[PDB]
Amino acid sequence: IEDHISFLEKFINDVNTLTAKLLKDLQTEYGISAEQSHVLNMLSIEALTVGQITEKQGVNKAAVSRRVKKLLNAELVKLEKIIKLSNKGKKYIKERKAIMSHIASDMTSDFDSKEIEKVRQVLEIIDYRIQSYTSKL
Amino acid sequence: RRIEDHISFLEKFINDVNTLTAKLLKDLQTEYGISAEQSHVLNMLSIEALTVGQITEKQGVNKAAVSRRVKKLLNAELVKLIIKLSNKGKKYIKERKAIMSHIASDMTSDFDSKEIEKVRQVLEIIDYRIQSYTSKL
Ligand SMILES: CC1(C)S[C@@H]2[C@H](NC(=O)Cc3ccccc3)C(=O)N2[C@H]1C(=O)O
Ligand SMILES: CC1(C)S[C@@H]2[C@H](NC(=O)Cc3ccccc3)C(=O)N2[C@H]1C(=O)O
Ligand SMILES: C[As](C)(=O)[O-]
Repeated sequence: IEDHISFLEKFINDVNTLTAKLLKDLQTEYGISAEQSHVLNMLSIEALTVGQITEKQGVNKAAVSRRVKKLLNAELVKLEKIIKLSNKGKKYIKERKAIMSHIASDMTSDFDSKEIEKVRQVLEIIDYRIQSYTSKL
Repeated sequence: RRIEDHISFLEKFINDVNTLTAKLLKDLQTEYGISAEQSHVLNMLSIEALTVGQITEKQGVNKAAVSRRVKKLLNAELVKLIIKLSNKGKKYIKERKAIMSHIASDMTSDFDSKEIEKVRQVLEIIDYRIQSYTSKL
């Protein structure tokens, strides 16, 4: 009931650890922090204003702008002004998706699609509200 | 790509949760004189008293980093060197649970506890498989 909150934190921590482990080599090849790598994955989902990314990243606006500016200096991201992945940022994300999808489908292979669907619906509602809350104060 | 769609959504969901949390806890962190990342090491330590190496490979980050955050926490007296929490660190974690609890609660008080629980059940196995996978590396 609050232990649900604790569990979600444990789960997130573990996902993050797994990702950090599965993406170790790749992020070195590109010389990118998980911090930087995260924004690309973020932009991989859809384009974004530079002001919009600040809102969907939460921490200091200044921290996020520097990271975006840093991904521009590396030419992994490009302009319109909107911010989108460069052809190079795109190749990185394909390799990232390649790995993540590989293990992800290994881990859910005994799951019937309809079990995952219903679980995904409930999380979407929660993702929705999370975003609305985030939108307000 | 069916699954690949589920990872993207999962990636977006986790980023949204982290963004909310950061916004929700910014003042408490500031009141205790710490940064988000320091507060993170603190929540982990609430899970259990871990040593330096443990917190480094878990979060999956470089050398100086973790140690640096831990030196700052021990100078702020929120930790007790192993590395454990202190009455003041324990107080912070408590204040954080309360905030996260009211918020999680008011964002899920219309759900079926049977609905929340089949969801928790599916995620616990995925956490369990993530965890057993991370052992292999
Ligand atoms: C506003 C920020 C969140 S962003 C600013 C800067 N960010 C960096 O990453 C420092 C840096 C610059 C170039 C290369 C490496 C690191 C730095 O450090 N930063 C933060 C601050 O001082 O409040
Ligand atoms: C790998 C991380 C643990 S670092 C990023 C940020 N870190 C934090 O410490 C935020 C935080 C605030 C309060 C309690 C826990 C974590 C946060 O949230 N984080 C995870 C991420 O998605 O990268
Ligand atoms: C101009 As480009 C880095 O999107 O091929």
